[PDB]
Amino acid sequence: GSPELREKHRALAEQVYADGQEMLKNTSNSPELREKHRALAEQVYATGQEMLKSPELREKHRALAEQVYATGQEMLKNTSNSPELREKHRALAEQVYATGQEMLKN
Ligand code: MH0
Ligand code: MH0
Repeated sequence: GSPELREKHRALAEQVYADGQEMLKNTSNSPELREKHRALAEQVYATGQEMLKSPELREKHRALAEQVYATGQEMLKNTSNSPELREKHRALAEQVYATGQEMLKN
């Protein structure tokens, strides 16, 4: 319905992915790297929601995104996030990327 919105969502999601990768390498990350990830993620969530304003694929994406976001908020309370936590995060995050891309096919 909005191509510009779709692409904005896309570009932001790519930046979320790049930062998370960077962070995945490092054993502790500056509060500045962490916060860019988080603020980027908030804009992905917001643009996606704006897009709602296959239905079953959208529903699965949205549900998945929600769980990744909530997972991430737990991680914000931690100075240090174990690779155990970081694994559940990446796993789930991969599913969000996949389903959103599966939508591109159309
Ligand atoms: C429920 C609203 C919603 C939320 C929340 C949401 C959250 C997220 N998304 Fe994402 N996403 C939403 C709705 C969409 C739609 C509707 C589409 C397909 C747009 C279209 O016009 O076909 C989409 N997302 C598409 C995508 C695509 C593919 C875009 C492309 O290559 O053109 C990616 C990578 C993506 N998402 C990632 C993410 C990530 C990461 C999050 C984590 C916050
Ligand atoms: C596998 C790479 C990777 C990807 C992709 C990724 C994608 C996403 N993320 Fe997110 N994320 C990744 C790796 C991390 C790490 C490693 C950390 C913890 C940083 C640290 O130093 O403890 C993290 N993400 C941390 C977070 C945090 C908390 C920020 C903080 O602790 O300061 C949030 C809110 C978050 N994520 C959300 C999201 C969302 C939403 C997506 C989109 C699905």
